[PDB]
Amino acid sequence: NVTIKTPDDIEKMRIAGRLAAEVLEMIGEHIKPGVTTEELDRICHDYIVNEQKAIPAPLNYKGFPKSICTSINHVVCHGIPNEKPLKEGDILNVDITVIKDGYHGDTSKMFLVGKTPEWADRLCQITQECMYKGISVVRPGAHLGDIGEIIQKHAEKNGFSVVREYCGHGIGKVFHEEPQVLHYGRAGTGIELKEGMIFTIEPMINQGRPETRLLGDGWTAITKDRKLSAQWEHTVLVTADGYEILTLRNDETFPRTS
Amino acid sequence: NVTIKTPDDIEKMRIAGRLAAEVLEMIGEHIKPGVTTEELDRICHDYIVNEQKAIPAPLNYKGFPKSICTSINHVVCHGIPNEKPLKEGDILNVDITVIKDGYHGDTSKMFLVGKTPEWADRLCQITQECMYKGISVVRPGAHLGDIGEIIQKHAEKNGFSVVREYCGHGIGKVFHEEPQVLHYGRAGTGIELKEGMIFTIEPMINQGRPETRLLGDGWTAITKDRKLSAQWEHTVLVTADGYEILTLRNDETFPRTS
Amino acid sequence: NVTIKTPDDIEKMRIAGRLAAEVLEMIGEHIKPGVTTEELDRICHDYIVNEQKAIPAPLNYKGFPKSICTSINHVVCHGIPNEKPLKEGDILNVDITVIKDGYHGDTSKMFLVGKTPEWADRLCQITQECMYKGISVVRPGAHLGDIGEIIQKHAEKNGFSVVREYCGHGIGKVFHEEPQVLHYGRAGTGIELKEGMIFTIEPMINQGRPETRLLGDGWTAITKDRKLSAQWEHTVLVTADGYEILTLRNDETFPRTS
Amino acid sequence: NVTIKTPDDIEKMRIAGRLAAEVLEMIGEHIKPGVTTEELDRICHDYIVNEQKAIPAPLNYKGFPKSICTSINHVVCHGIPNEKPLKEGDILNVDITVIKDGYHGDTSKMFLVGKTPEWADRLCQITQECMYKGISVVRPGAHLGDIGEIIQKHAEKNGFSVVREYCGHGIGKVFHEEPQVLHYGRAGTGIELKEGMIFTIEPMINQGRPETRLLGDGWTAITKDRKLSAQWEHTVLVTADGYEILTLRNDETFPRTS
Ligand SMILES: [Mn+2]
Ligand SMILES: [Mn+2]
Ligand SMILES: [Mn+2]
Ligand SMILES: [Mn+2]
Ligand SMILES: [Mn+2]
Ligand SMILES: [Mn+2]
Ligand SMILES: [Mn+2]
Ligand SMILES: [Mn+2]
Ligand SMILES: [Mn+2]
Ligand SMILES: [Mn+2]
Ligand SMILES: [Mn+2]
Ligand SMILES: [Mn+2]
Ligand SMILES: [Mn+2]
Ligand SMILES: [Mn+2]
Repeated sequence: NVTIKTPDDIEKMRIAGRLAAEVLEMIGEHIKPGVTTEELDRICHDYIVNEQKAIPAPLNYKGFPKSICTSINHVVCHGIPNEKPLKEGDILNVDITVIKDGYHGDTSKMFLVGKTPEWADRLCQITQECMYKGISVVRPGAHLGDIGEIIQKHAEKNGFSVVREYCGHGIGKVFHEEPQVLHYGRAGTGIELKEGMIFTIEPMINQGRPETRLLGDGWTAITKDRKLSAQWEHTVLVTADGYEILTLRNDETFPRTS
Repeated sequence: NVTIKTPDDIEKMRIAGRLAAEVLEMIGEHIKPGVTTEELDRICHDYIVNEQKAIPAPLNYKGFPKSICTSINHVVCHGIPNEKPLKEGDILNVDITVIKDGYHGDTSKMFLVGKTPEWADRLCQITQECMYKGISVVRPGAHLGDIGEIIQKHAEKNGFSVVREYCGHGIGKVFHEEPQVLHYGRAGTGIELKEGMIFTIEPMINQGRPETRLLGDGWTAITKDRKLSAQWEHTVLVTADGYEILTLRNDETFPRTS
Repeated sequence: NVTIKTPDDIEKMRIAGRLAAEVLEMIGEHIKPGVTTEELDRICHDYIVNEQKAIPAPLNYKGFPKSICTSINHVVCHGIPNEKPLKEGDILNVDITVIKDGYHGDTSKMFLVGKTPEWADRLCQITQECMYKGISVVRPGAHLGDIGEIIQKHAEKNGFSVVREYCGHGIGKVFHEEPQVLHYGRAGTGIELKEGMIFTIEPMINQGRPETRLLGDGWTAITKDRKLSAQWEHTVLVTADGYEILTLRNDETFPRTS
Repeated sequence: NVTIKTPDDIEKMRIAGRLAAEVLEMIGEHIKPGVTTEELDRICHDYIVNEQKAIPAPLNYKGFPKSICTSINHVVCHGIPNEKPLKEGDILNVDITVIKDGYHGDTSKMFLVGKTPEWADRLCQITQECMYKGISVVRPGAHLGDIGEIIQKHAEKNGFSVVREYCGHGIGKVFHEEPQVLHYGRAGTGIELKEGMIFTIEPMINQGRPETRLLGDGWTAITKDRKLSAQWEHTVLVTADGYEILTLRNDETFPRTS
């Protein structure tokens, strides 16, 4: 079973989505060479807890030890904030999930630290475009495989591959619910969407091969071939006749709704 | 098979669309109780031929006897201008198509004649929204049934029904061409939209039931239940990033392109 | 693969279906206690061949020796018209298929012969209802298992069983093509329905248990428990919108389309 | 406008009328269950051509492919003789027109094939009575309407209906001339009868509703409700005193003249 949110649920999911988005709008100005990922963690934690009157969902979730994930360069996802400083040339994913009165909002973005290689800007830009294209096919009657196909085409046309062993997910009063949202596949397949469903689209897109590999800490996934990997995430509501992005930021120019 | 207009074709279509739009903006000022529909036909005729240096496409088209269509209240489409005066409380569709140097521009709008009942107003408002929604899903890679579903869902959800046996149409150097644009249907179905296609979105939406009957004159369609019917129409080009409304008027707030 | 009928095909399937419906409307007036099924076969054959200028598809089809099927009481399907007279109390299915210019129309109905017992009437009523419900979910993007599921649940919730080893079928210029249309199963399974597909929905529903067995003659299927079995069949087109019952009789009050 | 026949025309119309009568007197012997309408056709053709030295007027007349019309049961008129055997219980109309030296005689009667139901014998009788009453109001100064009214009043008192789409006709050296003789209407309407006019009275009376439909062959008209229809016809001269029935048979008791 996949849950269908009620209009009061939906109203609380917007509040949580907007706060998650705000963490990312806030954090931007602290992102520069020499800031450590655990300093970023601490800043986002304090903001969420003290200013938004909310809770960071990753903290202690299945043992995860921090409030945010910070994934740099060849790391695909789930990087643990630590004492390493950011370096000129790094690309950085900051993945935020906020819980507000029980409702979750989940989003992430890429940051380019200083002078980055040019393959890297474009990897980040195309990955963001993939997410947006997945979002744009969302409507009642669409199938989950439409999201995957349109993401996969756009990645592969640009010489990149789609990560297969991590995916998006339903979200609500629970952080991870059904369905699993694959970022590759075949249009018209998988389950059919319905108004009131909420789920994330969070493609991870690699510069080389798609395979990944888990590090010692059991969290941090990296690209097997050690090339770069980028991710962007939004929380998406299926509306009556399209989509609403619950986690849209004010820097973004993509439409909040269809 | 569906033509693909060239850059020069498109510019000529842009000119024809603007001209068709200007007929509607011009005629608005002559619409009031007491004026006859044949008088409005005359005024549109002379504006088209003598001022625009264009041709009224409907005139003698498969025997049609006038230069415009004028549909009042329960008449669904293709009403024939005549000696009957417009009455306080009527709703009037004026449907225009202009040929300029061989290129067609097709558009219609509703006019409220003097003081109108609120159920009439609501009909005209929902039909316009249906049309705008239909236009908003237009981009390369959309399908035709996306237009049909969004229109039908919006109408039916608000208590109205969609006319089934009349539809929009490809348009260019010919008045009526492939494809048929159904105002009902299921998204993802039908042909796939490509840049440079041009067709009309022209939903006819009824107050009660969808059924129509053709009167003796072989032209004038009415609602079978004799309840009200409204229509709005625009000529639409698929662009690289979405849509351009070639028949947009000055009095509209809905945007020209994506 | 499943054939998609062109619009011309469809117009010809509409003709064939009206003709098949008309046989059923005609033959109703000859059904009463005392008349043999042979005589009804003869009357149906004559009407089809001499008045409709059409052909009865069952005649000689895989050896079948008559023009219509006549299935009485515990007979589930494919009964052979014979010299036995109908008796008061009987329920009778007449299953017609007409070929008009190569195109097929397939439909059946239950007749109550004279005074029938109440449980026989209830069986016939629930079978018709099941057929209508099966038809009601037909539209583009539906799945074949949706038809099955809704028939099965209505039958079973009302105390009856669904016959499993006979099913509906694609039909057009051939009598029996893909897909197989099972009258039991699960929503969302099976092939997706598309505009232009045509197939029968013809559930056989039993008073008691679902199992059948085939008599010596190679054709006549009966209930294993010798209780009553009913069937109703229509030919159904998938339209842009939903469904169109090509075999609708003017005695029916269920809507021709959705 | 209508022609007046000369005394000499008249004497040649008597000859043709008598010969048409004699075809009907001859053919009764051969009417029994199992004989085909085409054999009756063939027998009539040969008698007319070889024994009467005349011509069967229906042959190749506007494409009609036989020498006589044979209408059975729910066939209203213009049945084409074919391979189908007459069946006991059938009512048959045999309609004859003989051309003798350029002059036409046109008449038909009902036959009962073997044992026949009571309702049917009665339709045939009442229809005969309607014709005779129709004949009985014929004199100079009578109006055509008189003929229609009195046939219609008798039909309707008996629960039967008059066919409106076919009618009697002037007849002479041409098969069909002015006027149209309607078998329904209001007394004192229509043109005024004058001595020397010759026309047919040929009422088709249906057991149920009046409406007809045409079978695919473009000739064979049946009752739309499929109920019985009967017809009888004579060719009638207007005289000094009243009427003369040119096609009276020797088995008939009604007076030849007024
Ligand atoms: Mn996340
Ligand atoms: Mn997530
Ligand atoms: Mn990375
Ligand atoms: Mn109207
Ligand atoms: Mn128009
Ligand atoms: Mn496509
Ligand atoms: Mn148009
Ligand atoms: Mn069948
Ligand atoms: Mn599906
Ligand atoms: Mn069948
Ligand atoms: Mn049975
Ligand atoms: Mn008859
Ligand atoms: Mn005749
Ligand atoms: Mn005649």
